Amino acid sequence: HHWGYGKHNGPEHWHKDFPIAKGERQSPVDIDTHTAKYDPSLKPLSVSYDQATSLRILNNGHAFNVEFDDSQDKAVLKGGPLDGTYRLIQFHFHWGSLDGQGSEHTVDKKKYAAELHLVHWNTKYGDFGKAVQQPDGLAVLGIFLKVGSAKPGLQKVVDVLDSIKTKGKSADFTNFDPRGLLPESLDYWTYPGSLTTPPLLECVTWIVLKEPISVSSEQVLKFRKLNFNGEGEPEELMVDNWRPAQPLKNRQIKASFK
Ligand SMILES: Cc1c(C)c2c(c(C)c1O)CC[C@](C)(COc1ccc(C[C@H]3SC(=O)NC3=O)cc1)O2
Ligand SMILES: [Zn+2]
Repeated sequence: HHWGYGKHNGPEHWHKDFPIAKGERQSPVDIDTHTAKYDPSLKPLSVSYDQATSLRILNNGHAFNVEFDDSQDKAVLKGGPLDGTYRLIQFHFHWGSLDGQGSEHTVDKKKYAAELHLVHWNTKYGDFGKAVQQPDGLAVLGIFLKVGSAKPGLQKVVDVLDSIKTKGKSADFTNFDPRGLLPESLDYWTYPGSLTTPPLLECVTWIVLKEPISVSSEQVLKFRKLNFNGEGEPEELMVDNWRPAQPLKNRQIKASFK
């Protein structure tokens, strides 16, 4: 009986195995656009993905992860609210059963169809496992997806999903360029938070882009054909793999823009 997104093991249950679920800096949150503070001291984000080396795509039973070589400074996030250099290790999505839900963060209580997370770790901690134990260990760049025109840079991801339908399946996934998933603007909100899945560690500086990307209905429909289950288990469609908004508590969301 392990955690997941069902009635019996979903987000409302996670606190029993992971009591920090009720902690002081949990993610995601609702971004109240009118109460976010413009912070003119916030620097532009520096996204350096020109040398990114994708390796593999994995269905881990919760989402699919596109994994990168993080053994060198190849794909790094710097600037914005960050001190030092954060190395890209993986990206994944959260999405809904319907276009009207799927994102983890909300904007004035608006849910997007999906949310992309680009996960980076602070190089001063040496390895991802050490970074997650630190309050400034991770930087996650979150990007909303809305349904409209196709995202050409997403199609290579969509097209490999048939090969990783079930939990524990992986496929080679080299030469994928994550710059093709970015919107035009790097305007962002930022706040201190957590992993949005168990173990829910409070180690993340969240950077959520204001501008969504558009994906086609056909692209997100292919996400919804994935399975939570393993091969030869009863089929459970991988949909609604999002944690709902958690209390903001004693935090202030800062905007990079007016
Ligand atoms: C004891 C121990 C723990 C608890 C440990 C790790 C190691 C090496 C450990 O020895 C590393 C990964 C991990 C198992 C958890 O790391 C994760 C990082 C990110 C995620 C994805 C979350 S965060 C996000 O933006 N959205 C997600 O779904 C899940 C797990 O934590
Ligand atoms: Zn995530």
